[PDB]
Amino acid sequence: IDLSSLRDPAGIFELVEVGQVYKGRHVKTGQLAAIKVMDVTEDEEEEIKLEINMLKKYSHHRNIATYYGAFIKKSPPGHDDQLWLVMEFCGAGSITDLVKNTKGNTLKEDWIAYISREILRGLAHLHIHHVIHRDIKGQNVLLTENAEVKLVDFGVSAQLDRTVGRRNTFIGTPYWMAPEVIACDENPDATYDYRSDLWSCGITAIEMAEGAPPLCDMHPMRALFLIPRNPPPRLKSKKWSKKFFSFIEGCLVKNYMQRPSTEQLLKHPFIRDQPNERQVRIQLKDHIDRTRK
Amino acid sequence: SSLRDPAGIFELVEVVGNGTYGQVYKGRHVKTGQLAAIKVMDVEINMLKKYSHHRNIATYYGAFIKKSPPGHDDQLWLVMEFCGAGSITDLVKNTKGNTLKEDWIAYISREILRGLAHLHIHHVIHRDIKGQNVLLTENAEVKLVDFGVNTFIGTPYWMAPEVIACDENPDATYDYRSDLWSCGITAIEMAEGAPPLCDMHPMRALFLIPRNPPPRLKSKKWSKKFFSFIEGCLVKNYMQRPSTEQLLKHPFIRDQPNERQVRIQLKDHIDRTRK
Ligand SMILES: Nc1ncnc2ccc(-c3cc(F)cc(NC(=O)CN4CCCC4)c3)cc12
Ligand SMILES: [Mg+2]
Repeated sequence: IDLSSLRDPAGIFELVEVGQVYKGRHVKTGQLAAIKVMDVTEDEEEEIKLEINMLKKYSHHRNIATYYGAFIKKSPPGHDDQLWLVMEFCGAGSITDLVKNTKGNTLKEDWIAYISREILRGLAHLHIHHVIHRDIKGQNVLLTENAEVKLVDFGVSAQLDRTVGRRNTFIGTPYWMAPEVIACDENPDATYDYRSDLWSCGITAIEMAEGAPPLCDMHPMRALFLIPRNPPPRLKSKKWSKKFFSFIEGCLVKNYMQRPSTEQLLKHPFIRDQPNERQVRIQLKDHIDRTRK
Repeated sequence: SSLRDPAGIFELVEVVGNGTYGQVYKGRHVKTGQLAAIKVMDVEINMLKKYSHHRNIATYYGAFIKKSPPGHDDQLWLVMEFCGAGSITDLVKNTKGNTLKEDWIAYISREILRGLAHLHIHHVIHRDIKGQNVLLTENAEVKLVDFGVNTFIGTPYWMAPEVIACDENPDATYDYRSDLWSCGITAIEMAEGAPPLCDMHPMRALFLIPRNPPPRLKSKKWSKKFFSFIEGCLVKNYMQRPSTEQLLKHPFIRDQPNERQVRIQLKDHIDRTRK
C-alpha cells in the first residue's frame, strides 16, 4: 500500500460491479472497496503527480472511510487512461439515503446529535492534520452495516476527484457551500478554510432534520447568490430543542473568522450531552437492517 | 402513464462521453441496430418532443420507463438521435494546434444559430450553449443537444453576464440573447481551443464574467468579419446584443463561399479522427 505512488491497479485492486463509483476488491485480501473511476487524458496524468506531492498525510480514523490510494489503469497510446481512487467500503448507504427512506423525511433529534458528532470527530481528525474536507453533505457521510458513521475520502487532501476529468470546470451543487467559498462582489477570491467544513456540517444537520438543505427549492444559481447575502439559515419548525437550535446557529456563523473550530463545537451541549447514545446506535443498526430486507 | 418498458426496443451500450453529460448513453435500437442517445433519469418530455423537429437539433425518438422492483426508483429513458462524430469541444481538442479554420467556424456557428433561431421562434431559450452541447454527425451535420434545461451548476465559461446574479442584477435575466453570448464564446473556443477565462477557477470566472469587458480573440490573424461576429455575439449588455436573426445576416455567417468544401473537409476530419 502506497499513497505517494501512481501504479497500475492490476494485482492490487479490481472492479466487481457498479466519475462513476464502483464496487471493487483488494486482490490479496478479498476486502471490498469503493473505487472511483475517472477518464484522464495523458496530459492530466502529469497534473495527478503534482497533486500527489500536495497530499498531506494522516492516519486511519473510525469516522473516515479510509483512502487507500490512487492508481492509473493505462490504455493503449493515444487512448484515454483510467484514474482509480480507492477508498474503504460502507454498505448501509449515505445519510441523505437514510433521511429519504424514513417517513416524513426527518431524523429524530438524538439521531442528528449522534451523526453530527461522528461527522465532527472525523473533521477534527482531518483539521488536526491540516486537511479541509471541502465537500461535507449528507451524500458524503456514509453508514456501515454496524451503524458506524464515516466521511467519504477519495483523497480529500489534494481533491483528486474534483480536479481532473473536466470535473474541475464544474461549479457543483451550491447548497452546502459556506459563504466564503462563493466568490461575490465583497469576496472576489474564494477562501476555503477548515471552518468552511463546519458551515457544511450545520447544513447537513438541517438536511437530516428537514430532508433537504435550506434554499433547496431554488435554482442553484439563485442559491449561490443568496448564500453570502442571506442571514444564517434556520430550522423551519419550532419543534426542535433549544440545544439543537443553538448547534445550528453555532455552525452557521456567516463570517468564517467568527465561526467556532471543530474542538469548540465538539463541546457544544447538543454534541457533548448524548444520554440515549446506546439506544440511538441500536435504533440505527435496526433501521439499516429492516431497510436491507 | 402509457410509457412502455425499453426491453427489446432499446439497449444501453455505454456512457457518452465519460461523465461530461451525466447519465447519457450511446443506446441501440434492438431491431435495426441504429444508434441512439438515451438520457437515463431516476424517477419535460414534450419540450424535447415538438422543439427537436429541426435539422440543427438532435431529433427526439421517444420516452420509456425501465421498471425497478416495488419501492425501488424507476428509470426514465429519453431517446434521441445519436450524433456519432462527437462534440465541437472534441473536434478542436483533436485538431493540430487546437484551432479550427475560420470557414469551419463560420459553418459551425451558422448551424448553431439556425438551431437557436428555431428554439427562439418557439419561445425556448437553450440556456446551455457550449462546444460540449454542439454535436457532429458522421456526415458533418451540426446538432444542438440538452435544451430546457437540476441542483448542479455546470461549467460557467459560456454563461452570459445577465445570467449571473450580483448586487445590480439580483434576479438573473435569462433572455434568448443569452444564447447568443454563448455562441460567441463557442466561436472563441473553436478559434483558440478553450473559452476565455479557461485558466481560472470556475468560481473566479463566475465573478469576472459580469465585470470583465467582452472577451476578444487573442490573435490578429483572423478576418475583420470574424472579429465583427465575436463583437456581435459578445455585447456585454444584452439589451443592445443583436437577435439570432440579425446575427444570421452578419457577413461572417451569411457569406460562406467555400461551404461545400468545408463540409467535405469536416467529413474527412471526422473519418481520420475515428481511425
Ligand atoms: N444526441 C447525442 N448524440 C451523441 N452524443 C450525445 C451526448 C450527450 C447528449 C445529451 C442529451 C441530453 F438529453 C442531455 C444532455 N446533457 C445533460 O443531461 C446535462 N444535464 C444538465 C443538468 C443535469 C445534467 C446531453 C446527447 C447526445
Ligand atoms: Mg431534429
